[PDB]
Amino acid sequence: EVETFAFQAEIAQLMSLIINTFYSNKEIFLRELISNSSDALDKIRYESLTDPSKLDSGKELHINLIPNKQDRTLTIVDTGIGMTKADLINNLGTIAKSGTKAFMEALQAGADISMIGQFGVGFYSAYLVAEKVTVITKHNDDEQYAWESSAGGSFTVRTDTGEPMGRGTKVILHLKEDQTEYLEERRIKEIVKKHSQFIGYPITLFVE
Ligand SMILES: [Mg+2]
Repeated sequence: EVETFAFQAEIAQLMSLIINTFYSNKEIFLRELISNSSDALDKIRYESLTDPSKLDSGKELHINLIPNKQDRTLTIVDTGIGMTKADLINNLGTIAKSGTKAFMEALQAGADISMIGQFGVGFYSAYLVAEKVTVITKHNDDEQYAWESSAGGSFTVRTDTGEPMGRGTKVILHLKEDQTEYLEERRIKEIVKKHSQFIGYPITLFVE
C-alpha cells in the first residue's frame, strides 16, 4: 500500500529551483547529506544520555557511502536517529517551510545555492544530481518506511519490507544520466576530503 502526498507549495518551489537553476558546482550535495547524517548521529547520541535504552537498536554510530554502477545509485547510510512516519508526512515539511523561505530570501539578497545547508534544507540539494531520491528510515518506536520522490510536486511513503535496518537512514540517490561521476571512487574521495574532512564519525567509502 503506497500513499501519495503533495509537497507544500513552498517545498515544491525549492525543488524546482534546485532542478532548473544553472549551477555547475553540483558536488555540494554530498557534504549536505553527510552533514545531515552527522546531525542525526549527534541526535541519537544525546537523546540516549537520558535514555540508554534508545541504543538497543544499535550502538555503532557511523556513515557509509555505497556506490553501485549497476543500479546507478549512490547511497548515504547512517545509524542516526532516523525519522518517524509523522516526520516524513508532516514534521519535516513544517520545519522546512521556514528554512526554505529564508534560503530563497538570501538567494536574491546575498547568496548562492552552496549555503542551502545553513537553513536546514540541504537535503533537497540531492536533486542537483538525482532524478529520483529514495529514503529508507527507521526510528525507535516506529516502523521502517520508504519515502520516495522524483519531484514534480509529490512524494510517496510506504512501509518498507526490504532489509531491516535496526535504526538509521539510507538516502538512495538515483543519479541522472550525466552525473555518474559521483559513482567513481576518486571523485567521491576528492569531495569528502574537500568538504567533509572533520566529521566526528567514521565515514566508510565502499568500493565498486
Ligand atoms: Mg512538504
